[PDB]
Amino acid sequence: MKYVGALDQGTISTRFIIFDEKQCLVAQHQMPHRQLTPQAGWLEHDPMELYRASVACIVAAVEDLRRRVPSFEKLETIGIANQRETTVAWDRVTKETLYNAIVWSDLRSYEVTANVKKELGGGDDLFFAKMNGLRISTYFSAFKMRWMLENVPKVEEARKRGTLCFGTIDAWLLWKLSGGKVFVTDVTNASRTFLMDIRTCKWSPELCDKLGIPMACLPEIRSNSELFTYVLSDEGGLSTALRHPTPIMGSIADQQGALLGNMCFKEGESKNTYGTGCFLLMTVGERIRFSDHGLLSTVAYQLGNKSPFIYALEGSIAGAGATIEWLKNNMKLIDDVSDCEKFAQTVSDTQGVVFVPAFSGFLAPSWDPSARGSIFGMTLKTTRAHVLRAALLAIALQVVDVLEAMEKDAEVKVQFLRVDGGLTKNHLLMKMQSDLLGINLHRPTMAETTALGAALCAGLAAGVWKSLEEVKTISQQANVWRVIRPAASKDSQQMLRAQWKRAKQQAKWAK
Amino acid sequence: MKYVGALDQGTISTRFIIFDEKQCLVAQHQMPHRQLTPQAGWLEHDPMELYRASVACIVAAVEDLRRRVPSFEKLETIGIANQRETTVAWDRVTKETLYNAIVWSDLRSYEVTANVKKELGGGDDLFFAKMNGLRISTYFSAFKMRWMLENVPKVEEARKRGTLCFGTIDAWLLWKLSGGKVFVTDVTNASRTFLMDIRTCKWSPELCDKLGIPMACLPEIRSNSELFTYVLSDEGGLSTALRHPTPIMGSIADQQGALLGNMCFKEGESKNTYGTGCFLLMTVGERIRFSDHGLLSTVAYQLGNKSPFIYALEGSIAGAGATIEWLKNNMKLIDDVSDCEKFAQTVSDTQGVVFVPAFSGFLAPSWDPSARGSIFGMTLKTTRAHVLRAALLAIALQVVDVLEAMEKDAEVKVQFLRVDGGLTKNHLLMKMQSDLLGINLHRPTMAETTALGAALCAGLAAGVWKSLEEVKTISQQANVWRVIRPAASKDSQQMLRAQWKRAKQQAKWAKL
Repeated sequence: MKYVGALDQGTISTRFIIFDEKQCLVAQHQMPHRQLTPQAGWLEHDPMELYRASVACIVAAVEDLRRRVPSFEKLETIGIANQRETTVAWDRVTKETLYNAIVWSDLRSYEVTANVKKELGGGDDLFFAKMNGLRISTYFSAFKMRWMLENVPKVEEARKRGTLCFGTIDAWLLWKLSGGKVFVTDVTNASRTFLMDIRTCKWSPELCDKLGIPMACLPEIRSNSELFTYVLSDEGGLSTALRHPTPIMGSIADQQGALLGNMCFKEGESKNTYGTGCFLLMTVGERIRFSDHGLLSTVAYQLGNKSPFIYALEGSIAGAGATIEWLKNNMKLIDDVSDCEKFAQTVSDTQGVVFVPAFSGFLAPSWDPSARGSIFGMTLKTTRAHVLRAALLAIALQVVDVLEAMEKDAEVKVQFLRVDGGLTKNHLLMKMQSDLLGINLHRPTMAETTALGAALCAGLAAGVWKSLEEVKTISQQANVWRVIRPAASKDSQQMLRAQWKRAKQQAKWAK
Repeated sequence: MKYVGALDQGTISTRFIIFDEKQCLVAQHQMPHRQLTPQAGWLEHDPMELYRASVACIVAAVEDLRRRVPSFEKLETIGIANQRETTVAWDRVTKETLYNAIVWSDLRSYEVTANVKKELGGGDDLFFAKMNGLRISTYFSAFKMRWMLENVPKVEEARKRGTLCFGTIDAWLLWKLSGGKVFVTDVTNASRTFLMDIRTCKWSPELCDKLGIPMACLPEIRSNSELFTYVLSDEGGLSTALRHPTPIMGSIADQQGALLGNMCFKEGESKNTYGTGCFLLMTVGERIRFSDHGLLSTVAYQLGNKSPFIYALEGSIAGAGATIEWLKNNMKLIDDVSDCEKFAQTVSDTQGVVFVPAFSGFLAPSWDPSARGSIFGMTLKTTRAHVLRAALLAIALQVVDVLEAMEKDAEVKVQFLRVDGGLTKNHLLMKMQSDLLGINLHRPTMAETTALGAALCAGLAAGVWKSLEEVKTISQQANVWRVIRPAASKDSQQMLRAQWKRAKQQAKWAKL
């Protein structure tokens, strides 16, 4: 019996999962890391703390399994998945980090991004969309790298010596795991930097020159599924816990991992992860799709450097679980997160109340920075139950807008949606989502779809599994899907869609 | 030493107050009555319940006074004040009610009023405003009367017998107090029926014909301040408790009572009552004013049947204290009504959040039935302190809109605003209101300005006081006014006014 380890180095915590060759979860760990916020809107992580947490989770899950399963000796391979966009700077020669990791959601690069938009983009945030598939935005790695060159003298010093390494967290982890001997990134993570040509999947000399980031500072782009490195690190007792030489043969941007782990290999197959926010990705196959509605073009996966590059569309929503936390901690409408659903349940409609969770504006495909958190349609009959129901409905409606845009952009009708993340436990939200979309949702019982993604990449390259088709047969028995079916079928919800449109319009506020 | 009693038969409770000739409150009693809501939007009151509450309050306060002041023998006179618009139908001969009283805020007459607006107003709800000073609306008595002739067979049968009486609560109370012997109303109440010509203060043949209400079903119109009736009922032991023949010589619509009790007798002098809603009235003097901003023209007072008609403009706001109650009971954002102010206090601004309390639309002067309750401008940093502050600010801002419209219509700049009602206890609200208006507010420490109004009417007619400016000198001595001055003198006030304008525009929702 062969085993695949999967590391998931996320925003808030790290998890290590061990799967057998039947894709059964047989061991796992998990530890958080500190969320460092030195100023309003700034977020960074200690990069050595992330590596240490990764090591601790590997060591615990491996040693747990050895204790319970006498025949477990070694992992055949390991795959990795990581928080995207988050950017690390370190020195090739000294091997120290030259600053904390600037996290995807950090806002400190705002002036840098406005400067790019004005000076390079002629005022258009989509000016480079054709080349890299993205939007000029504080989210993407190049803007954090530029920030560091202008705000951290030691980074600028390392650049001038020719010893500066920039990388996403995949590159950082592979650097550390190899003991400083490999400098690579997978193509899914490279697609998130702003600096990769999305058509060729190679570094753009034009985007590197224009953002004043030398190509030589960047990792080598590889596929998701090939030898990255042996684990050479014995930091935390890593090498001795693994016992035998162990190859890292998978690396994937976390949300693309989830797309894989949800078995979304073909054109039209889609997933939405429901957490604090949402990440909705649709696979589009080998023909790239460029959005006409402000969505991202991204790489879904490449399985082997001989295989084709497979593309995705992606959109985001900020006000999902965040809305519920805000309702509890700031508004005190509810004493617990779980009361949202319980109280929303007690009414069958909102009596025309709509909640707009555009706390910092609307994202694509309703792009509008000026929109704010809004409530409409209240009368003296309105109760908190109606408002809480309205807040949940808004999560589903934003998913409807992203998905309808993706369908126009890809030219495909989505027949069902895979759904994961901890907010899929909200049964009322999932039914609302299904009723509004008019299609079934599929919720996996084995929840760790990102980890499974990484494991598939590694296991395919190592020959634990012999093909996608094999992977998908095994998954048919390992991971049962729960199906959520629409209750009223399609459009008895015409009224709510009109109201939702009017609401987004009248939420305009900040300008 | 003379004493004047004042009955205030309000929406949710009745009060009887006894005042001495120095206008000092020397006794009082209060009782609630049931708010009957048989379907959504319907509100009615049991008219015998209102009369019996009235009687009990008089009995109680008379008896307490006799105990504390042994030389008190009788009331010289009694004045009454009443919840306006509220309509009662009864039979002249059997003397029973033919239905509950349909209260001012009831909505059951909605279809009747839509039909009048369409068929008789040609789609203009201000079509008859120049004749009666009002708007075609469910608020006013005539629409309740028409509703009853169409929906209550007993009322229709009484009309056909020649025995049907309709009246406002003033008329009903005088009817009951006289033992069925007088059928009258004061002009301030009659101005709320839709059926009085506001220029002549007589029943309008045209408005009576067009609402299909026979003018003989209506009480005789009188002034606020003359002999209405002696108390002849010994229902509830009333006239036995009064002991001596006691004349009712004052009758005034409640909000107009409050205006008089606040000493607002001259052109430009205004008051706003803060409770569930607000009622803002400004006296305009003998020259009637018609609004160009959707406000009501009404009668302020007529003191004696020879004296002139004095006019007022009036505006209202629904989402005052109702907003605070709603926040507590429906939203559960607060456990106690007093937490609104306590939590709002903890912040100096709303970080740009605005609260629009147009739960059932906007009233004049922002008229818009499509607007709904709205919040705008929230970010993740928004707290309930910011939202509660925004809710209070909205009360003040709606008062600003009413008052600045009134000033344009009356051609007066208001010097100061007298303020009463139980929400004047919210000290933060009062300071917000002052800062936004940029004028002082005057809050009376003797709360009961409506009752005092009714007492003034009765006491002037009975010769207890000789004139309004005597009445006002005595009031300078009895009723201290607390003065709230504008502090925060800002152009952050310009930003909030622009935001408030944008909010009212974006609160549009219902399309009706």
